[PDB]
Amino acid sequence: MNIFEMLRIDEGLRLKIFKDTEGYYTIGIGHLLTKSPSLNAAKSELDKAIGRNTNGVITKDEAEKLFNQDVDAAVRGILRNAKLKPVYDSLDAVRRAALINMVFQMGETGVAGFTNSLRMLQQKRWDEAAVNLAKSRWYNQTPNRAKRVITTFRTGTWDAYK
Repeated sequence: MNIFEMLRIDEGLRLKIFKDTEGYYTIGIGHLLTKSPSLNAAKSELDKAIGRNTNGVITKDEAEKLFNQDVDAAVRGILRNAKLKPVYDSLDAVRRAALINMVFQMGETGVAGFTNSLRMLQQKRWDEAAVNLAKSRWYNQTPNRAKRVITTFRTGTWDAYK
């Protein structure tokens, strides 16, 4: 198991524009296009992202390309954030992936806001961090995915993804 396989499990793959769990236009492996209600706006973002006139449909190879960029962007976001980087540096590789997963889903600024959870992770109080993380809109709106990510922080294993 690795962060790419983990996020493939959590995000799935669809090659046509659809709406994500929040109602936002999305494509590929959880690539958010826009928060705009306008499908036309979403299609324009897609065309810009891919570099061709797509009319809402991409190939698997194109999906995987956006995905590579998005995972890269999540790590880059963590390493450039003064709140996330110390926590990331303090973690083992498995828990690092859990943090990348959260940032992929909610963005750098969102995760950076989890001030008390981040401190517990930094302190390596895994059960306590896990309890704190579940007290969130994140957990309530996507509880099965949040449970997998939280279990990964709690245990430092891939048990929730096997």
